[PDB]
Amino acid sequence: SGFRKMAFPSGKVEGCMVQVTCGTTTLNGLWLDDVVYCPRHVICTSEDMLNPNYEDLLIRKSNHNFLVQAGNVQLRVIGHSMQNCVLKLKVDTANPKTPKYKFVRIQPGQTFSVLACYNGSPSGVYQCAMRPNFTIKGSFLNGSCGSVGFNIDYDCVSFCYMHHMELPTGVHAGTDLEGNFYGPFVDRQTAQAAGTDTTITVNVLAWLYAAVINGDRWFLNRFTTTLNDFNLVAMKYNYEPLTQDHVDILGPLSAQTGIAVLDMCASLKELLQNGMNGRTILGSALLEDEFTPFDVVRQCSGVTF
Amino acid sequence: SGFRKMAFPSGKVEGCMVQVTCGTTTLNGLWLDDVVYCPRHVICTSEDMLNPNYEDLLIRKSNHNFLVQAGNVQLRVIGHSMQNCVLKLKVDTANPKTPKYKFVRIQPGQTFSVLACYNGSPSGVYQCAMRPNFTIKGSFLNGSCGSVGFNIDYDCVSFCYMHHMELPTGVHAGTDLEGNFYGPFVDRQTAQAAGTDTTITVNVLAWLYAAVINGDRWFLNRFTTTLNDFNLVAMKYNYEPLTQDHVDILGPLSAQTGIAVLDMCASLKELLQNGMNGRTILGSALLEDEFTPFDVVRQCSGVTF
Ligand SMILES: *[C@H](CC(=O)OCC)[C@H](C[C@@H]1CCNC1=O)NC(=O)[C@H](CC#C)n1cccc(NC(=O)c2cc(C)on2)c1=O
Ligand SMILES: *[C@H](CC(=O)OCC)[C@H](C[C@@H]1CCNC1=O)NC(=O)[C@H](CC#C)n1cccc(NC(=O)c2cc(C)on2)c1=O
Repeated sequence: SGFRKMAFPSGKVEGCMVQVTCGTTTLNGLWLDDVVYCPRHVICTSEDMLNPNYEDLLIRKSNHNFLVQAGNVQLRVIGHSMQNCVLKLKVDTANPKTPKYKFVRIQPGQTFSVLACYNGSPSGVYQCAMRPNFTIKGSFLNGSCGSVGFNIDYDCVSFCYMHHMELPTGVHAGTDLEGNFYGPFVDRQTAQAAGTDTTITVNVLAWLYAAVINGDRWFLNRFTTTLNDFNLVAMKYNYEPLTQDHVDILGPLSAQTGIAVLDMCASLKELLQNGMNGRTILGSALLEDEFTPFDVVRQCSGVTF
Repeated sequence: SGFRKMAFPSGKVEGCMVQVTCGTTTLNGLWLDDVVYCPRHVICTSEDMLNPNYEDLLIRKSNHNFLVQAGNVQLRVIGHSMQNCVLKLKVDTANPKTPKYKFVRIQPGQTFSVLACYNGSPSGVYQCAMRPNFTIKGSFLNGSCGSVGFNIDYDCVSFCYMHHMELPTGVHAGTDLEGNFYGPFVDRQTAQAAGTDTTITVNVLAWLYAAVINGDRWFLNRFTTTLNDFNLVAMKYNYEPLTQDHVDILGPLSAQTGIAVLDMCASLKELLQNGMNGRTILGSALLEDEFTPFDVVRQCSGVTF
């Protein structure tokens, strides 16, 4: 038992990480079949970053301007293309270590594992949520760009995130693997505000279920409440509204602990209005919102890859 | 920038995980060269667990009593041996995916990555400290045993932990890969005491350095203190004593932030005696002790594998 912030095994993704160089600029690429995916700002100097014309900069580039290294091996680029904010470099060799993969666009509150990379070499793996405002609280130094976020489904890697930049407060912004930013962000060095972030309510309830499952029960109360009553309180504390969809998603956990979703909502209400008053839940002194209901079941029932 | 609990890339360890079955009992094995390492309690029924004689139970077993699956493939056991609390099954095949590895025994406060496994299949990867009392706060269900903890050194996997059991309060106990328990624990189903745990002081100071590096500086003071002065306060809060060795280890971070170790010790003193007054440090509401000074530099300077 016990509850940890757990990332998926990075193996399948490690064998897709390559180094992409264009003049000065070197960052990380994702090699799937005979295609290498990287942020398009690989073609920029740090001067260009104030206001780049990516169309113009790319027109000036040819295949041999793009160096791709997969460990010690060099990959012959035989074509290049720009899809939104990612670059697609066609290469002579299909990746022998290509896993079964999809590209998916995750929704706010959904979580994924980041494999942080520098020079196409895996550095470390951690777990993230897409925040309500479409930022992520990641760990990224310079060179990290092209590092990707993913979920695993037995054998199938679903790629949801490629990292492009840091914002004010050093939160992070990036794209799906089709190169569309999450949120209103642009791959340009300007003033960009993320705007107010909210707590992922369905995730906090999942986490309280994880607590109860692990013997952390001090916060359970006699009260129940209406979905309506609860939301009126949640709005006040910058919690995202709880929907019938969220209640239906929390059902199996409801059923495994024998605590009605609206019973737990009543518990959460107390904690928001009264505070945790010095005490802890699964050793955290604040309410944790980066475990989905699927994360809690995966971990608490132990699904394997 | 930003600071996360980061595990090492699990790839090299995923290709060493196999499934070991002995009658009823199925748990995880580590396949390195032509040897599979697992907890010796694989040979126990839940009756034997109250008070096993492992010598006698093993005498009763032959090679064909041991089923080893590496994915879909079956491995012929051609010898079996007991080293303390691990079982060494000799097999016909050397592991083609064996990485460069050492076996090391870590010290209290040292951290490592756990690859949690069920039926020899990687489930998830997270970061742990060996607590002062030689427990770990992991996440382990039934079937998890034989899951291992490791650090990576560029290309070399150092294995330090194999998981054997849960204790009271659902903390976890295990062995090095030579089969010697960390702490006073035995592989037997009895009531076992971990005894008092202490906060890993050198790790909390490393973490405060990580904070300052990431713009979290509200807790800085002008004060300094003696090692002796500081320890007289630390003892009171069940913090491990800070040694000159700890001060010397914190030097590079000292140098990167330009804050003398004993200046930061004076900051920590304030936080213990005054509390955090409801504010946060790297988004934590308590003081974090599971980042080593090496962890903080790895992440904050971005070292690669
Ligand atoms: C990409 C790193 C890389 O490999 O690309 C160049 C080799 C980085 C990732 C950053 C670096 C620090 N932490 C991260 O998460 N992204 C950028 O550097 C982007 C590139 C683009 C497009 N970029 C460029 C220029 C400026 C900024 N950021 C800011 O202007 C800014 C403002 C505030 C406040 O904080 N940052 C940027 O992200
Ligand atoms: C090994 C799992 C495995 O793969 O082996 C079975 C095929 C488990 C790991 C445990 C299960 C729950 N969480 C874990 O970390 N280890 C055991 O089950 C060990 C076996 C040995 C040796 N074991 C056996 C019997 C009892 C206990 N538990 C306790 O002593 C205990 C007391 C209190 C309170 O909490 N736990 C045990 O770990």
